[PDB]
Amino acid sequence: KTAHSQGIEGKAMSEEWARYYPRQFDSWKKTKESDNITDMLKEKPALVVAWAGYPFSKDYNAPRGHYYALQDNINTLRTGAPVDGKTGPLPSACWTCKSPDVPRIIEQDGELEYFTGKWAKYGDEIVNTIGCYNCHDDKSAELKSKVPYLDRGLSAAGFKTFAESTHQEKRSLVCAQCHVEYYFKKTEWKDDKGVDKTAMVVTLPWSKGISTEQMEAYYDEINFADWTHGISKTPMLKAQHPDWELYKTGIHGQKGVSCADCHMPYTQEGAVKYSDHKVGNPLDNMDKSCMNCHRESEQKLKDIVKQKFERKEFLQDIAFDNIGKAHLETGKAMELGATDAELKEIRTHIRHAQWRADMAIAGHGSFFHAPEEVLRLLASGNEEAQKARIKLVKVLAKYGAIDYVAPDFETKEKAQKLAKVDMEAFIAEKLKFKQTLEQEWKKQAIAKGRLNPESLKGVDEKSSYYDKTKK
Amino acid sequence: KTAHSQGIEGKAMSEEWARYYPRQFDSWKKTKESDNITDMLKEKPALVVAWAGYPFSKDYNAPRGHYYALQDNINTLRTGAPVDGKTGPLPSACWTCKSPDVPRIIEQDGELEYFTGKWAKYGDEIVNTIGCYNCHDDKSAELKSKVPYLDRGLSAAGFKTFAESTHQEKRSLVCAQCHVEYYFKKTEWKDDKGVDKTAMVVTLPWSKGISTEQMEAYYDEINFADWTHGISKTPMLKAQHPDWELYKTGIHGQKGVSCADCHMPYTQEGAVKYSDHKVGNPLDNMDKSCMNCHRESEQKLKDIVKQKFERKEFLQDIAFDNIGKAHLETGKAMELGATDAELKEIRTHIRHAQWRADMAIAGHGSFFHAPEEVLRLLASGNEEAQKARIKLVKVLAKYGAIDYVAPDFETKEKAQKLAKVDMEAFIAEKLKFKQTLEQEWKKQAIAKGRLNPESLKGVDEKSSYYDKTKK
Ligand code: HEM
Ligand code: HEM
Ligand code: HEM
Ligand code: HEM
Ligand code: HEM
Ligand code: HEM
Ligand code: HEM
Ligand code: HEM
Ligand code: HEM
Ligand code: HEM
Ligand SMILES: O=S([O-])[O-]
Ligand SMILES: O=S([O-])[O-]
Ligand SMILES: [Ca+2]
Ligand SMILES: [Ca+2]
Ligand SMILES: [Y+2]
Ligand SMILES: [Y+2]
Ligand SMILES: [Y+2]
Ligand SMILES: [Y+2]
Ligand SMILES: [Y+2]
Repeated sequence: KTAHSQGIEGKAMSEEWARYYPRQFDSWKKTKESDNITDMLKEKPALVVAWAGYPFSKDYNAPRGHYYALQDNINTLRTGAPVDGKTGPLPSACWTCKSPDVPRIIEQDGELEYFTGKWAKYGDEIVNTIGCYNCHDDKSAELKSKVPYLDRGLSAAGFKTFAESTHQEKRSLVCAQCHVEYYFKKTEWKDDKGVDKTAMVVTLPWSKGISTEQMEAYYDEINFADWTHGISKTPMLKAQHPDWELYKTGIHGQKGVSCADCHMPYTQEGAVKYSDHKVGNPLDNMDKSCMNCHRESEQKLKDIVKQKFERKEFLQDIAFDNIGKAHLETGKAMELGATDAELKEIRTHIRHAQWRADMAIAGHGSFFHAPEEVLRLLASGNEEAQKARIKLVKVLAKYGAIDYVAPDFETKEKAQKLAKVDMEAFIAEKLKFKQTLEQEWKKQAIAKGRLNPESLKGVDEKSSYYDKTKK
Repeated sequence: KTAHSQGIEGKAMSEEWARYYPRQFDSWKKTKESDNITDMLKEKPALVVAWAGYPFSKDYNAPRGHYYALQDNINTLRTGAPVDGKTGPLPSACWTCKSPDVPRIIEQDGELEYFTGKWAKYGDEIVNTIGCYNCHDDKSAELKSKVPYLDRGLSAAGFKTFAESTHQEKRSLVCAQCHVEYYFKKTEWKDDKGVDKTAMVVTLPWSKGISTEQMEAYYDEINFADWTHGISKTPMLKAQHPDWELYKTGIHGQKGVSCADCHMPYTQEGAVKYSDHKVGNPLDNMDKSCMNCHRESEQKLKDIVKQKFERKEFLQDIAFDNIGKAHLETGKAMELGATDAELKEIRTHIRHAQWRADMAIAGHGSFFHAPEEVLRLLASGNEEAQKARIKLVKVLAKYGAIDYVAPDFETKEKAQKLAKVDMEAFIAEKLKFKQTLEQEWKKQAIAKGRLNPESLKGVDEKSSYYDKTKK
């Protein structure tokens, strides 16, 4: 039993847990150190063509420290510029994996109500970032999954629920509350007062299993599309950080090595063992993260990972180049008057190509977590994309355009022009929101006592569209 | 110093070494146990289209035990049906990696003379299979490379020579005398008696380095082709078992684990350590071959290898399907009258596609030795093949044939018809050779005392074209 056996008042605010766990609080806060913004649309402008007609063609950066998750949610152009709790492009579900205020609100209002409405609905309530309460019971301090969709997905794919799993299983599943692929399943429901509502509910596409191909069958069976492509009008699927599913999968996952083993390694101090809560890049910390199970140099091992990264880049760039070309060639065929029936098989190829390639690259550690599956997926994706292009040559031929050359998209600017993204307009609208409604959120939350301004230190210094310089 | 410090009379005949090393002799002979013939043209008839116009479109089986190497050389349809020492399709170099009689003849007649003439030249001389004298000095019993091309290649690629290497390096290099990619470099020379000769000399394509792409540049720079494709008339490159180069490469090679560690593991008996000379499949022997360095089950580890194999199959089948189609589409474009200039870029793509995919699959353990490089290569190959096909669609369009569908090649029979291989004729001609000149070889060698008929026990019971049933 703990020094807080009856619970913690203000549990959602990680700082409340500091009185019991100063060591874990101090390392947890250090993810403030991972403050770099890598604009992935800038590195990989092919992704803009890929995501044409979708919010990720606006703004898409690489992950940084958990210290930034809530602010990044607010900052991304993907969440747009709500003017109140009923406006803005995105639903309430976008909060789900960013805040210990999520379980707080779910446990107070119910899952369906939580998943009902606009992201802006909870702006002055969902104010704390990735916190102790996302992973830990506030009485026992035991690892807990705080989100019901995870057990739902687990069961569906035949795994044990969180409660049913081993401790070593749990040390990965806590991560898997967030670090998995999801879709929003539009859900009709009735409240306590009898009103008709519609919830958009986080759903793990795991009921045929956790492989890319099994999820592909899942989505195909239900004829699901995340968006209709802005250039090719293909019914598209978006992969988002299938980190756990692919880790599963890979030799370390197979061997039973948990996420926490590399990302939260132990420091022994006599009778007391302590987990590093500074979740970051394990290569920054190889003695503790790797060298319990690996003999031989840090350096050789860092070089082996670099080599994996470069193999992944190689196949990634190929796949997304042919994916991009295929979308563009398809838009061209459309302009020339080619029919839906004439393009249906092409579009199915593009949908599958991109599903597989996105599933490979959407988890930023997968190139390491499951290198062979990653390469196999990117190679499989590219093959679908190439089959699309061979068929496209013929369709273009049929309409007099066999010599058509898809435009280039080697810069983010050129790519966003093709995708018809008025980023400037979006940034302007965004800043206005940050300057007005965002500050009203943070002011109100601080007044209500839901937010401690200590947690805002350097959290809002950078985004893909500004950089004050300091974070 | 050894019990044979002055050398061994009849060193080429491994049985001569038995008086000193009964334990190693007994396990060495046990590779007679690996007697299965897997006709790879039957499993993978796409390889017939790939090798159209080349001997491997006749006969190509998977490796079996070293006990069979010399007889398989004699049996393969690739060596055809010489009627004497000046006939038959293939040169003397085909003996090089099959027999301890090779170093014997090189050391007696010189490298250039050895490499001068037809394979049939040495039929009654090269009569012992893979023997102690291929790897061991007959005075010290120390590991030795017996072939000068290996050090030549080693130096060229910047590695230490055999003599310069560590013992653990040597325990892989002994294998690398044979288990590497090679080409025959036509070489003009003058003998002792002043006559003009031409040697076809085994050359490691390693002077730009040992990567697939480095060898590709090697061959491109010299405008080298192994054959001109029988269907597409592409200048082709043949990969042959780049086992060492790819192992190099892979995590085990990187970590310094030698071929001998898995393939020739140790048995400790007090003061005495003994290497298993039965070179075979290490999964048959996992306690000794794997479980010194791996904790956890044999079974999980066997399952992990199976999974690698199936990923390799998946990308292999894709690549060789598009390679096959590309050759066929190219032959079709030729029939319609397309020009060399119109096909040059296509052909370059096909040459590179197949070079890379063949380099991936030509070493039968590479899917395990270097799984990530294997997948990356097959994915790279397929991409070249797909680029070829997109360009081909246009060339076919230009000649009225945009709707052309390449024939299928899903059986060896169908594939050999397309490749114009009269296998029946070849088999008939072969049997005649085995029934006459082959038996004269073996009779004469046994008379001269170069061959002990004990070594022929069950060695000639099977091939791709007969099976007496017993081996
Ligand atoms: C111990 C289990 C977890 C592991 C191993 C893990 C791993 C990581 C890593 C390595 C990063 C990037 C950090 C960096 O750039 O150095 C990251 C970022 C992120 N993680 Fe986790 N994580 C875990 C738990 C969670 C949970 C439970 C959630 C959801 C509540 C979550 C949501 C996020 C988000 C939203 C980001 C991006 C943050 C940003 O860019 O601002 N993670 N995680
Ligand atoms: C559409 C609603 C959502 C929005 C607008 C949103 C926003 C973001 C942003 C801005 C990032 C930082 C990197 C980037 O710029 O992309 C991020 C990363 C992340 N998000 Fe979300 N999020 C949404 C839904 C979700 C959900 C439902 C989950 C969990 C089931 C989740 C989990 C994560 C995780 C684990 C990362 C870090 C790993 C990575 O980025 O690859 N997010 N999200
Ligand atoms: C400041 C907030 C946090 C506090 C006060 C806290 C507290 C603790 C404590 C007391 C332990 C046990 C001792 C130890 O291993 O150090 C622990 C371990 C652990 N925590 Fe946290 N934690 C926090 C944040 C988080 C979050 C957000 C996650 C999930 C993403 C998480 C996941 C884990 C994991 C996986 C272990 C390993 C436990 C084991 O080995 O069984 N922690 N934490
Ligand atoms: C399912 C459990 C795991 C999760 C959720 C997880 C999460 C992640 C994330 C989000 C990243 C991207 C970091 C970034 O670029 O922002 C990453 C990378 C990485 N992870 Fe994991 N990881 C898990 C398991 C593991 C394990 C078991 C290991 C070691 C065996 C490991 C080691 C690494 C390494 C070496 C990288 C690349 C370095 C980096 O980019 O940070 N991870 N992981
Ligand atoms: C970020 C730190 C780590 C790095 C960079 C790393 C690196 C590697 C690499 C490159 C492999 C080869 C597998 C492949 O091709 O993907 C491997 C295998 C393996 N690693 Fe890790 N690893 C790390 C952490 C760990 C930890 C914490 C454990 C133990 C709990 C572990 C145990 C293993 C095991 C058991 C294998 C399978 C090979 C074997 O049986 O020894 N690793 N690791
Ligand atoms: C210790 C170093 C070596 C290793 C690890 C090795 C490995 C192997 C393996 C695993 C096989 C297939 C056996 C089976 O089917 O179970 C094989 C076959 C073969 N090896 Fe080696 N080998 C080595 C040395 C050599 C040498 C020095 C030569 C050349 C003189 C050679 C030439 C061959 C040939 C020609 C075959 C195919 C034989 C046939 O199908 O009849 N190997 N080797
Ligand atoms: C063109 C001349 C040659 C011929 C006719 C020939 C014949 C054969 C045959 C019949 C096999 C058994 C498997 C099969 O049916 O393909 C084989 C395998 C093998 N040969 Fe050759 N050989 C030649 C040149 C070479 C050379 C020069 C080397 C060494 C530098 C070599 C090394 C090997 C090795 C290591 C294998 C077993 C590995 C594998 O087959 O993938 N061979 N060869
Ligand atoms: C019947 C013929 C052979 C005999 C009598 C023989 C003899 C021996 C002896 C006495 C040893 C040292 C003790 C031991 O480790 O068992 C040895 C080891 C070894 N032999 Fe052989 N050998 C034969 C065939 C071969 C062949 C054809 C190869 C090459 C393909 C080969 C490669 C090796 C290797 C790699 C070792 C390991 C030595 C070490 O660990 O340093 N042997 N052999
Ligand atoms: C360059 C050194 C090596 C050579 C020349 C070599 C040779 C080969 C050959 C020719 C095969 C194909 C067997 C067949 O299907 O006929 C093979 C497969 C295999 N080798 Fe190696 N090998 C080497 C290194 C290693 C090492 C270091 C390991 C273990 C770490 C290993 C383990 C295996 C395994 C598990 C297979 C697949 C099982 C099989 O098909 O026999 N090899 N090797
Ligand atoms: C045929 C028997 C063996 C099998 C089936 C096997 C299997 C594996 C596998 C699957 C990996 C993961 C790397 C990958 O993805 O390719 C690995 C890594 C590794 N193996 Fe092996 N292996 C064998 C023999 C050996 C031996 C004899 C040694 C030691 C001399 C060894 C030492 C290692 C090392 C050092 C790693 C790197 C991961 C680590 O650092 O632990 N293996 N092995
Ligand atoms: O948008 S979040 O799922 O990465
Ligand atoms: O023909 S031999 O090089 O496998
Ligand atoms: Ca999704
Ligand atoms: Ca070659
Ligand atoms: Y308190
Ligand atoms: Y990062
Ligand atoms: Y004797
Ligand atoms: Y075999
Ligand atoms: Y691997």
